Amino acid sequence: MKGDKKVIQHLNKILGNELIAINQYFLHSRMWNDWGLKRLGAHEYHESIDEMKHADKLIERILFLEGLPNLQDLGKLLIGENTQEMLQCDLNLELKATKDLREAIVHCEQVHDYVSRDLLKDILESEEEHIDYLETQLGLIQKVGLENYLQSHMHE
Amino acid sequence: MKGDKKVIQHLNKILGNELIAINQYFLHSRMWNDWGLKRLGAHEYHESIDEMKHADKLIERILFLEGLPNLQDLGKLLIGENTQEMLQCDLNLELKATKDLREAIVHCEQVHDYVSRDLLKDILESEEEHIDYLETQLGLIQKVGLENYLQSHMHE
Amino acid sequence: MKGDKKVIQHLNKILGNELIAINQYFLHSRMWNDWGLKRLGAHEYHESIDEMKHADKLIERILFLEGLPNLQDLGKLLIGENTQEMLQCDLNLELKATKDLREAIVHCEQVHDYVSRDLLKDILESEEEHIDYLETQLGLIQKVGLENYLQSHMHE
Amino acid sequence: MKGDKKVIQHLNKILGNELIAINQYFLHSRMWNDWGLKRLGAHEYHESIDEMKHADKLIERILFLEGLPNLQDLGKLLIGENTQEMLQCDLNLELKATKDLREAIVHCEQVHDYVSRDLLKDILESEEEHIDYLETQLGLIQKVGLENYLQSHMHE
Amino acid sequence: MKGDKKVIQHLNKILGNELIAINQYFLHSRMWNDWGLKRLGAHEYHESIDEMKHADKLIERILFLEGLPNLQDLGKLLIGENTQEMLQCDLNLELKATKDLREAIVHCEQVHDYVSRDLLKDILESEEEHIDYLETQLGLIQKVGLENYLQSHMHE
Amino acid sequence: MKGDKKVIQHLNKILGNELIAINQYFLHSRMWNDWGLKRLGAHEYHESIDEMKHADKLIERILFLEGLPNLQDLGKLLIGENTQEMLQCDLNLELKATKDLREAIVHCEQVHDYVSRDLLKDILESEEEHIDYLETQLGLIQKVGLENYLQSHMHE
Amino acid sequence: MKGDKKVIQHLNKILGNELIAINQYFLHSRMWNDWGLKRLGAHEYHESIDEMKHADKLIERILFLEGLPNLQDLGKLLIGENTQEMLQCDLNLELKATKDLREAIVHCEQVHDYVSRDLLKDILESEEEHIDYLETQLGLIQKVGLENYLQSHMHE
Ligand code: HEM
Ligand code: HEM
Ligand code: HEM
Ligand code: HEM
Ligand SMILES: O=C1NC(=O)c2c(NCc3cc(F)ccc3O)cccc21
Ligand SMILES: O=C1NC(=O)c2c(NCc3cc(F)ccc3O)cccc21
Ligand SMILES: O=C1NC(=O)c2c(NCc3cc(F)ccc3O)cccc21
Ligand SMILES: [K+]
Ligand SMILES: [K+]
Repeated sequence: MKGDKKVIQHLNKILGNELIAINQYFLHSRMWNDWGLKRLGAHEYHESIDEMKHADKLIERILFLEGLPNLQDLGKLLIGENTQEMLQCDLNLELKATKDLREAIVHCEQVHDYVSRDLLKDILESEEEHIDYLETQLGLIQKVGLENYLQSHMHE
Repeated sequence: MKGDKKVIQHLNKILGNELIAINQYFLHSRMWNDWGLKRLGAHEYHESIDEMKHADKLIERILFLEGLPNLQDLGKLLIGENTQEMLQCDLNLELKATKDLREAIVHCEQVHDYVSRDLLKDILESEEEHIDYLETQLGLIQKVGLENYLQSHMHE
Repeated sequence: MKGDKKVIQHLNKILGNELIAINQYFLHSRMWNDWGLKRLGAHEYHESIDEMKHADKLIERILFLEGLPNLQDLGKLLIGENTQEMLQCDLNLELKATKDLREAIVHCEQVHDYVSRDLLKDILESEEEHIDYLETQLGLIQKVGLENYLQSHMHE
Repeated sequence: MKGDKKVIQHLNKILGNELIAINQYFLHSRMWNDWGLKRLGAHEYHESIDEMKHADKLIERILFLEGLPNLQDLGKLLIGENTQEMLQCDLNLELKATKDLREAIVHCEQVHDYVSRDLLKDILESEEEHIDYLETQLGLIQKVGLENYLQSHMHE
Repeated sequence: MKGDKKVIQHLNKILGNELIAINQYFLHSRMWNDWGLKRLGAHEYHESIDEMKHADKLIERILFLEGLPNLQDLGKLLIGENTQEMLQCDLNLELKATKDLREAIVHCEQVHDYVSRDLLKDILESEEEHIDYLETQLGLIQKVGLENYLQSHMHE
Repeated sequence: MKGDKKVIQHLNKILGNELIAINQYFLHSRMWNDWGLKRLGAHEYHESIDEMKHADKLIERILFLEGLPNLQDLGKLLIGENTQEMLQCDLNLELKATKDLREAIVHCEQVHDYVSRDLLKDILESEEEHIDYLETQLGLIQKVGLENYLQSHMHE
Repeated sequence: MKGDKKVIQHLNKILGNELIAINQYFLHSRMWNDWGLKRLGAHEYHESIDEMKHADKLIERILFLEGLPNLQDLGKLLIGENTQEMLQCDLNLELKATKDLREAIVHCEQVHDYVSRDLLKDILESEEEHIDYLETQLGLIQKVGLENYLQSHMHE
C-alpha cells in the first residue's frame, strides 16, 4: 500500500535512531558485564532487545508502505566510559529519539496515516519508560552514592 | 587480560562482517515476509539471529582482551531485489567473511592466541554451514525452477 | 450519551462498508470452498468473521451514542468470477473502506469524540492488515504463477 | 552346523550384492542431501540401512553354517549423475539382486536348507518393495514432470 | 564450496581407512557373537557403528567441498583367526589410521581448511580412544589369562 | 600408545601447575569461609574443583601416552594474607599457567599430537575464564571500594 | 579461637598424611583405570575422595584454631608397580596414618581439646575401615588367586 513519502522518511529517521540505540545499548551491556556489574549488564541487554523489536516493527511498516528501510546509515554511537556517563549517553540519545518521534507523529497526523501514528506512539511510550529508568538511575547515584549504586548492580 | 593488538584488529574486522550480515539478513528476512515467502523469511531471520550471537561472542572476547569493539563502522550491505539475487548477495558476503576468518586464524595461531582461534573456528564452522545452505538453495532454483522454488517457500 | 450527528453518520457509513464486506467475503469464501480451494476459502471466511466483529462494535457504539445503526441499506457487492478477480475485488473494497475510515477519524478528532476515533483506528489497523494480505497474494500470483498459486491453496 | 558349500557360495553372492547396495544407496542419499533434496536423501538413507540389516543377517547365517563371510570383494557401484539416473541405477542393481536371490532360493530348496531359503525369501520381499518404490518414482517423474517431482522431494 | 584438491584426496584416503574398519570390525563382531563371546561382539559392533558415523561425516564434507567420495575402492581387511589375533589386527589398522589422520591434518592446516582439520581432529580423538581400548584388552589378556579374559566376555 | 617424551614433559609441567592451584585455591576458599566471606569461599572452592578435574584429565592423558604422571613435586603455593592479596596471588599463578599452556600447545602442534593439543586448549579456555573472573574482582574492589566489595561476598 | 600450639602441629601432621594419600590413591586409581581394572579404579577413586574430605575438615579445624594449614609440604608417595604392590603401598601408608592419629589423640586428650579429639577419632574410624578393605583385598588375592582377583575387578 503506497505510503506518504515524507512519512516513510520519518519512519526511516526513527529507524536510524533505534539502530543507533541497539548498538549503543548492546555495547554498554557487554561493557558492564565485563566489569562485573551484571545487573546493569542484564538490564541494558534488555533495553537493546527492546530497540531491536522496535526496529523490526519499523522495518515491517516501511516495507508495507513500499519504502526502503535504511539499515545502511548508522549515526554516531554515544559510548560512555564509566557507569554515570554511559547512563547519560543513553539518556541524551533517548531525548533526541523522543523529539524525532514527536515530529514524526505530527506529520503522520497531518497526512492521516493513523496506523503509523499508533506505531510511533507505542514506541514513544517505550522510550519515555526508558527515560524514566535512566533519570531514576542517575538520581539514585546521587542519593546512595556511586560506590553503593555500583555495589547494588554487581549481582543480578 | 591484554591481548595482541593485531588479533584485536582481526576480531574487530570479523565483527564488522557479522554486523553487516546481521542487517543484511534481517532486511532480506522482512522483505521475504512482506512478499508472502514466509519460509524464506523465517530461515533468513534465524541466519540474522545466528550472526547476532556471533557478534556478541566477538564483542565479549574483544572486551576481555581489553580492546574496543567497533560497532560504529558499518560496511556496505549487499541487498538484493529478488530471491535469486538476495541469496547470491548472502553468499558473496559469506565468501568474504570466511576469507577474513582464515586470515584471522592464521594470525591467532602465530601469536599463540589459541582461545581466540577456537572462537573463530567455531564461527567459521557456522559460516560454512551458511554457505552450504546458500549454495543448495541456488542449486535448487535450477533443479525445480524458480516458480516452484518460490512456491515451496510460501508457507512455513 | 448523545453523540455528534455527523460522527454517527460517519459511523453508519463505516458500518455500511463492513456490511458489504461481510457478504462479499463470505460469498467469496464459499465459492473458493466449492472450487476446492479450501485454504483460500478458510482464510476468506476468517476475513468475513473479522468484519462481522467490526460491524458489531460499530452497532454498539452507535446505539450508545443514541443513533440508529443502519443495517438496511446494503451497497454494491464486488464479486469476482475467478480467484485473481475476487482478490482484486476485496482489495478495491478495502481501499474505499480505509479512505472512509480516515475521513471519519478526521471528524471524530474535530468534535473531540476520542473514543470513537480509537475504535475507528483499531478497525483501520485491521483493514490495513487485510490490504497487506491481499496485495501479498496478488504479488504471489505473479512470482509463482497462477497454477502454482492455486495449487498451494487447495489444501488447508 | 556345517552348511552346504554351494549354499554358502550363494549366500556370499547375495552378501556381495548387499554390500554394493549399502554403499551405492548411502552415497546417493548423501548426494541428494547435498543438493537439498532431503526427502529423497532420507528415504535413500533408510534403503541403505535396510541393506545393512540384510547383510548382517547373511553374515550371521554364513557363520552359523561354518563358512567365511566375504566382506572383501566389493563389486561395481552404479552411481548416477542426476536424480533420474540415480533412481535407474538403483533399479538396475535391485533387478540383478532379485535374480540372484531367486537362484539362491532354488539351490537352498534343492539341498533342503529351508531356513536359509526363508531368510532369502524375507530379503526378497524387502527388495521387491524397493523395486516397487523405484518404479513408482520413475513413473511419477513422467506423470508430474521432473521439476514438480524434485520440488516434492525437497522437504521431509 | 570448491575445496583444495589435495585436502579432498586426504579425506578420501581417510574415508578408505574407515571403510576397511567398518567391515573388519563388523565381521569380528559377528565372529565373536557366533563363538558366544557376546560382550566382545557387542563392543566390536559399536566400534563398527562409530566408524560408519565417521565415514558419513567424511562423505558429507567431501561432497560439500565438491569432490567425489570414493566408496568403490576397499583396501585389505585384517581378519584374525582368534580373539588375540583379532584385537591385534584391529590395533594394527588403527595405528595406520592415526598416521594418515595426522598427515591429513598437517595439510589442512597448511591450506587453511580449518573446518576439515576440526573434523579430522574429532575422528582422531575417537581413533585414539579405540587404540586405548585395544591396548588395554591385550594387556588384560596377559594379566588375567586368556581363559579368564574370554570368560569375562561371554555375557553382555 | 607411546607419546612424545617432551609432550609428556610439558603435560607433567601443566599438571604441576594444576596441583599448586588446587591447594592454593582450596586453602584460599577455606580462609574466606573462616573469615565469613562465604560467597568468595564458595566460588574459590569451585575454582579448586575445576583444577582438580583438569589434573585428572592430564593424569589420564599421561598414562595413556605411557608416561609417569608427576604428583610428587609440588611447587610454591602463593597464599595471600587478605582478600586483595589472595585474588592477586591467584591471578599471578594463572598468568604463569597460561604461558606454560601456550608453550605446551606449540610443542604438541610441532610433533602432531593434536589430541593433547585439544586437551590443553580446553584447559587454557578454563584458565582464561578464571583470569577474567579474577581481573573483574580486582576491578570491582576499585569501583565499589574494599568494604563494599567484602560486604557483597559475606553471604552466598 | 586460639588453639594449643602442639595440637595444631599434630593436626598439620595428620593433614600432611592425608595429602599424601589423596595423591597416592588418585594416581593408583587412574593407573588401574588405564589397565582396564575399572572396579579397582573406581573404588580407589572413592578412597581418594574420602581423604580429600578429611583434609578439608582438618584445614577448617586448623584455621578455626588460628593456625596455618600446611598444604605446601608433600611427603613421599608410595606408588606400586602392580596391583599387589599398590594395595600394600596403600596399607603401609594407612598404618603410619593411624599411628600418627593415635599420638595426636593422646595429646588432644591431655590438653582438653576434646573437639579436635572427636574429629581425629572419626578420621581414625575411616582409616581403619580403609585398612579393613586393604587387608581383605590382599587376602582375596590369596583365596581366589591373582588372575581371578584381577578378573573380578575389570568391570564395574
Ligand atoms: C550489535 C548488533 C547486535 C547484537 C550484538 C545483537 C545481539 C542479539 C542477541 C544476543 C540476541 C538474543 C538471541 C538469542 O539468544 O536467541 C538478539 C535477539 C534479537 N535481535 Fe539482535 N543484535 C544486534 C542487532 C540487531 C539488529 C540490527 C536487529 C534488527 C534490525 C536485531 C533484532 C533482533 C531481534 C528481533 C531479536 C529477537 C528478540 C526476541 O527474543 O524477541 N538485532 N540480538
Ligand atoms: C449484520 C450482519 C452480521 C453480523 C453483525 C454478524 C456478526 C457475527 C458475529 C459477532 C459472529 C461471532 C464472531 C466470533 O467468533 O466472535 C458471527 C459468526 C458467524 N457469522 Fe455472522 N454476522 C453477520 C452476517 C453474517 C452472514 C450474512 C453470514 C452468512 C451468510 C454469517 C455467517 C456467520 C457464521 C457461519 C458464523 C460462525 C457461527 C458459528 O459459531 O458456527 N454472518 N457473526
Ligand atoms: C558391512 C557393511 C555394513 C554393515 C554390515 C552395516 C551394518 C549396520 C547396522 C546393523 C546398523 C544398525 C541399523 C539399525 O538397526 O538401526 C547400521 C547403522 C548405520 N550405518 Fe552401517 N553397515 C555397513 C556399512 C556402512 C557404511 C559404508 C556406511 C556409511 C559410509 C554406514 C553408515 C551407517 C550409519 C550412519 C548408521 C546409523 C548409526 C546410528 O546413528 O545409529 N554403514 N549399519
Ligand atoms: C592430585 C590432587 C587432587 C585431585 C586429582 C583431585 C581430584 C578430584 C576430583 C576429580 C573430584 C570430583 C570433582 C567432580 O565433582 O567431578 C574432587 C572432589 C573434591 N576434592 Fe579433590 N583432588 C585433589 C586434591 C584435593 C585436595 C588437596 C583437597 C582438600 C584439601 C580436595 C578436596 C576435594 C573435595 C572436598 C571434593 C568434593 C568431595 C565431595 O564430593 O564431597 N581435593 N577432587
Ligand atoms: O437498519 C435499521 N436500523 C434501525 O435502527 C432501523 C429501524 N428503527 C426503528 C426505531 C426508531 C426510533 F425512533 C427509535 C427506535 C427504533 O428501533 C427501522 C427499520 C430499519 C432499521
Ligand atoms: O571378508 C573376509 N571374510 C573372511 O572371513 C576373511 C578372512 N579370513 C580370516 C579367517 C578366519 C577364520 F575364522 C578361519 C579362517 C580364516 O582365513 C581374511 C580376509 C578377508 C576376509
Ligand atoms: O608422582 C609420581 N608419579 C609416578 O608415576 C610415581 C612413581 N612411579 C613408580 C613406577 C615406575 C615404573 F617404571 C612403572 C610404574 C610405576 O608405578 C613413584 C613415586 C612417585 C610417583
Ligand atoms: K554498602
Ligand atoms: K508445482
